[PDB]
Amino acid sequence: CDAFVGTWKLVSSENFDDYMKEVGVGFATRKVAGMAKPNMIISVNGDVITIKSESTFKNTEISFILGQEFDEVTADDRKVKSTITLDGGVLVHVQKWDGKSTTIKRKREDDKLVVECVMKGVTSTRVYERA
Repeated sequence: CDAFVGTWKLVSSENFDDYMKEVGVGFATRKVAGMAKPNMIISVNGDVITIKSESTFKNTEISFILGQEFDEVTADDRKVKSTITLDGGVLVHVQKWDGKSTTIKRKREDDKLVVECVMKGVTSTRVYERA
């Protein structure tokens, strides 16, 4: 994951409120979470990948091994079971909770890190650049 490593800052978002609604995030959380302009900090140490999000809303940190399920408490306070794989150069993060599922894909595109969040038919695109 060398081309993902580093510190990234959110520079644009599209359809994130709609994604959050599809996920089931409530009003107040959507409004405060939607304002945030997080940094995402990605590091690797052996087989362990760490993705931290720092924002004025809700700091988060996950550490994981590719293909190995883990517990995650998301920023909106879902308790999910997550599995992250690297498929064709794209980090693919599946979250399962309450019989539901959402997939977050992270990919490098030019000098950007593009984050696509999909819940059913709804996609949000979040673009990060190096901090």
